Amino acid sequence: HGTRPDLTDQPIPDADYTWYTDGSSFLQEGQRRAGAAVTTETEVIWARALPAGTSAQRAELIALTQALKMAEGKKLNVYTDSRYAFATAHVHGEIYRRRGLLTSEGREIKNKNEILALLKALFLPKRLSIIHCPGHQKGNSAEARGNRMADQAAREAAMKAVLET
Ligand SMILES: CC(C)c1ccc(O)c(=O)c(O)c1
Ligand SMILES: [Mn+2]
Ligand SMILES: [Mn+2]
Repeated sequence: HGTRPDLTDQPIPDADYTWYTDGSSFLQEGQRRAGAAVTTETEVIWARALPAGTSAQRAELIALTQALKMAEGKKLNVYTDSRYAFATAHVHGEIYRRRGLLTSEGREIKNKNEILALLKALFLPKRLSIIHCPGHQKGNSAEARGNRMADQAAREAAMKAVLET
């Protein structure tokens, strides 16, 4: 009956997990490869290649949803460099849903299944903060390094999937 009331856009001090998520989509070998990743600053929690033709935005969505699922029952601070993802999570998703636009035949909305999955995932974490930071930062700050880590994780996930076959 609605979205998660306690969802916040700022870091919570006591969090169990501080993560970073990134999607990526490029054309490799005359084909669109995508990948998604959830990592800490120093280590990769989860990374996967995604079905061909997957957009960057959708990849972001999937990465985020994954972070949520893995964070179930715990306290999560998750950083995303995607304004699209951040917005969808905080605002657009719940509106689309409550409108009945997500389950309709209308393709005027993109990544409907991802959106639904995410809306469902938002309830898993005990306490949740989805924060947005500009990605690919020149800065040396922990969040910049986190973002770079995630980015590299996703891209590696895709490239690796391509050349293992
Ligand atoms: C091509 C650039 C702008 C691209 C935009 C989408 C981002 O979410 C991705 O992280 C990517 O690394 C940068
Ligand atoms: Mn990104
Ligand atoms: Mn990236």
